[PDB]
Amino acid sequence: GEIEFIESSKDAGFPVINTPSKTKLEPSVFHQVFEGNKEPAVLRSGDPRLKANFEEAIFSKYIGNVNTHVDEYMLEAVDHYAGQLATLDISTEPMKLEDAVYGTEGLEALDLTTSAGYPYVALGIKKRDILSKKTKDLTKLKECMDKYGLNLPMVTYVKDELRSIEKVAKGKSRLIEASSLNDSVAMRQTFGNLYKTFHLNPGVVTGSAVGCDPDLFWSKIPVMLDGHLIAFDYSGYDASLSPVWFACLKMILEKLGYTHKETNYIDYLCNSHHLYRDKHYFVRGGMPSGCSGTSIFNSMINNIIIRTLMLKVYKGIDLDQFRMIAYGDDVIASYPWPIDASLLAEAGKGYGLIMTPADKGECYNEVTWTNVTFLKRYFRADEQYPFLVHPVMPMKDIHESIRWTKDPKNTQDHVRSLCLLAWHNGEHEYEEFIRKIRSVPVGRCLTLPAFSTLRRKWLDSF
Repeated sequence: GEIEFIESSKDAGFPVINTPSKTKLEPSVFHQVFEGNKEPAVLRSGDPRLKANFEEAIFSKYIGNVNTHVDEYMLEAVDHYAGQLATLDISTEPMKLEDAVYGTEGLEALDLTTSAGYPYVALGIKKRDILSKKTKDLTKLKECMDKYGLNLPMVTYVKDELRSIEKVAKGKSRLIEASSLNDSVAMRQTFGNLYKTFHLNPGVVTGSAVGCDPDLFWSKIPVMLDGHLIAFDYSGYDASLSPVWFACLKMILEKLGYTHKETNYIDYLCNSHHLYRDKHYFVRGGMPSGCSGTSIFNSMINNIIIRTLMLKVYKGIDLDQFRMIAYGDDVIASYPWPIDASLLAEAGKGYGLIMTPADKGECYNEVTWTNVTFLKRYFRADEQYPFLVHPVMPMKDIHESIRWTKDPKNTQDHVRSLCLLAWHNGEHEYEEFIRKIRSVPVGRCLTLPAFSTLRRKWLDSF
């Protein structure tokens, strides 16, 4: 991805987008009880913790585009992956608008809490001023989409989240894009049925984990990932994507039945027009993280990429024996015979991708079911029910989350969430987590589930 042009918003008639000054993140009552190193991401240029230039840092993800045509390998990769998705029978028919907006099986209702994008953010208009959960009104919505139309710019926000010391100091805060409400609704109409099918079929046919429930899905991953494990990471996956990968995505959508006119919103995604605070800029390439189904589209492109890179390094590879599940940039995959992921990494560098060993590893050593992670969680079979696989979130990451809060009014929901992750670490680890929670008075006012209850409901859930 590449920023082709950047100007002051006022030169184009755009108002300044007023965007959060300080973080909503505050130390929680558990800040002193648990150990932790993460702090809220930098959101302001003057942050005293910055040891780098903030604006330069947040845009350094746009490392550029490799300008190439869709080559041999990409075509065979698009064909093979397409044929997998052919078996799902994804309807290319528009989703009817009340489904797309107010919810349906496989596609949650449009989030009424997030930004409405441009121009609503500039007019003081919130989503709850256009949409009502209880009335399911489409009257105002239709009026707005007719009024302001489509391909509106995107509002860029800095993501308010906990980050490491390294990333706070390098100012490498993450950027998410708010699509206009018009374009979110139009995109969920066009690809609603695709999002529904993917959400309802996580695994090795979709090559996608978007929407999965790890309490359930993780016992199925070892059954699907048959051979030797492949696993690695990206740096700045979303903004490293070159336009050629969107051409591949457009090709895969057309093989699925989408017309050229329906794939035009892949061009709205690839060549985007953004509003960040007082600046305004165009980007050629890169996935605008935060737009509609960017996670699904990232996952689809990642199926194209890995397949492409296998074809180019291992001529004679048999993609029919290849399995992979992707969540955006996060990949877990398998093949019957060993594969050198460092070779795949070098090849990806030729396509403008930054691939590293899995989990900040020093080298691309052998990935095992002991050390592999997915969605930051480890894999640990139950000792009593071996075919049952615990998703194990490390207690370090739970410790980091519990020390902060964006609203202490949700202390009960937040801590109970962490419990549902923490118990998979085992009963001794769990009761220590509970013990230290109850060493603060709030901890004793909370309804925390018991270990036996968690494990029972888990075993029963199957």
